[PDB]
Amino acid sequence: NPSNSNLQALREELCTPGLDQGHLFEGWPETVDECNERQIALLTDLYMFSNMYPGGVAQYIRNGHELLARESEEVDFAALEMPPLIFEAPSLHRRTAERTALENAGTAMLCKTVFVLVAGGLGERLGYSSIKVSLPVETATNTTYLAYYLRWAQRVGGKEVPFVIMTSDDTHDRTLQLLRELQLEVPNLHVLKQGQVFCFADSAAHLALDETGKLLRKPHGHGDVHSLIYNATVAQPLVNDWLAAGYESIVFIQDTNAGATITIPISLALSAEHSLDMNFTCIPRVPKEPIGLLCRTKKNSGDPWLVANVEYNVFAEVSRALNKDGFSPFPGSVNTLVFKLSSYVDRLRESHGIVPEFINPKYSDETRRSFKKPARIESLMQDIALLFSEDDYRVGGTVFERFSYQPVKNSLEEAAGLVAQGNGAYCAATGEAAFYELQRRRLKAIGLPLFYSSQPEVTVAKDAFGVRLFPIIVLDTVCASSGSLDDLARVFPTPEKVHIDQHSTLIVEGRVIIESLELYGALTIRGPTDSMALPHVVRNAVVRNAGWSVHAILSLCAGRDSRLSEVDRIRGFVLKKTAMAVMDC
Ligand SMILES: O=c1ccn([C@@H]2O[C@H](COP(=O)(O)OP(=O)(O)OP(=O)(O)O)[C@@H](O)[C@H]2O)c(=O)[nH]1
Repeated sequence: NPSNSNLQALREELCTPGLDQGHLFEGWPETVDECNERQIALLTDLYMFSNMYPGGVAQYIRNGHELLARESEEVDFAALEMPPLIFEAPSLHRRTAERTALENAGTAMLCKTVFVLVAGGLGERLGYSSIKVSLPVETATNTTYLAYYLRWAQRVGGKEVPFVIMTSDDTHDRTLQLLRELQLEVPNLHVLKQGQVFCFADSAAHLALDETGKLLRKPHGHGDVHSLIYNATVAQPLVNDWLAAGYESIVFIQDTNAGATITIPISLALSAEHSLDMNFTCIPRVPKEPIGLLCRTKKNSGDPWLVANVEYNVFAEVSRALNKDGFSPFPGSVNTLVFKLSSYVDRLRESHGIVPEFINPKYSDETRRSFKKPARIESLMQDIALLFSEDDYRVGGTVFERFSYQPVKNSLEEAAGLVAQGNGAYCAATGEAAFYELQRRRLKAIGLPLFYSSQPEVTVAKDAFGVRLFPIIVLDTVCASSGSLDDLARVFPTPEKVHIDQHSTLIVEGRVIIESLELYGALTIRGPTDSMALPHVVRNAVVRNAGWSVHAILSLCAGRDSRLSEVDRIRGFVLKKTAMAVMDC
């Protein structure tokens, strides 16, 4: 593509004061012609960066200088306080008139919602070699996070629901593989792959090389999602297609928080009720939490207030210097972002989806100033809130119960350490446990008589903590529709005649109505896969069998003829699916 002369001009340019990338061409011949294919390739790699980053590599270096100087300084705001527009959501396990109104209002709005899934990470930090959306939400059905989100979206928004997945070099191919393998048919899905950015070996922003001598690359952060969307087409801009088709909201979700399918309808309803352009999904936060705080900020004493997320580390540092006259006052943002689409698009078009950047290098020492590993510039998807002036827009937050926040983000060992400090585990074990409990709390809210012990049923991480799983009740999207309390009530029309023992397992797939049941064991009930077909009705059912059990993965663990996978090891237990009754037709 690019010319021999253009590559020469760029090389020369990069060697000028303020750029100083001479180290990249150490011992090269005078002109491009004389350069070998390998050298020609590196210059090409530098050159093509322009169609990936605003201003290309030259501006990247300049930005690096600015940010590196900036981050060497002390972060501080001239003003910081509670956001004006904070709204408390009613409990998810109480079927009050208010909860009902918000759920049904939000559910209608789901019909005009665009969904965006941010999925550019592996679960390595968890102990998981594959993509995080391939993690199961729970091992009873093994439904992946990916299918979980996609089927819900297609349920509430129909088959042609507009859906974006942002991937990366790490997750992209595998994401496409998973889509194919699960036979997911999503006509209006757009998979947008973020590009990695160059790295700085040092504080002078000298570009880093890898082991082969090629330019080193690292992720630019989830902030890329806005740029990717701004540049996506269907020759018509993606966002224009959405707008013209009548879509009115857009929501952004993380890769392993199943709670989003519960919070979203509520947030949508509240966004409409309080005319919110941007609505941060929040929870009350404990000061000892790697979660950001939603704050009304003012960077300089002359600026306007901005409503935006303030990262935990920053808020810590910020506080000690400028104190001016059991959770944090400010809400904790879980990064489920809800927008009025028209407002989002306006800001998008104005900024080209570019959001403020930062750099956060890891040093070898406090004093030696040397990097431990090459740094790169990053961006956060939530920082788009900075483009929404308080004069033109209403940016606020909705506060939910902490229980509705169920990320799978820590390894078993990390969770052990965390639990000891009295903090949340947020590992695969507690994620799975929380999902089962969530179903139970929702079901009880409509009158299902679920009596079960709160005692843990298995201990993980060398006996560090326990979780319980049973009773296990999982209804698919054809059965439970949107998951609203009203939708659940359709499955259980006369709840008081349904008696699910605390040790039982109930799996429901398809169009099923359960009127009366006594279950002591494991049961799967299957109905029509078509949401519009006549339902399989269960009445006067009695099922007794050995059902399922759970036990910890033993420390002894090693050995051939083994069936333990990473999925098992990252949660520290295994379901034994001993027996299972099936009711079809
Ligand atoms: O460059 C990135 C970084 C993060 N993310 C998205 O970050 C959410 C939170 O990302 P975090 O930054 O909070 O965690 P992480 O990336 O270290 O690990 P993952 O979450 O990727 O597993 C997930 O949606 C993650 O895929 C991206 O999509 N791209």
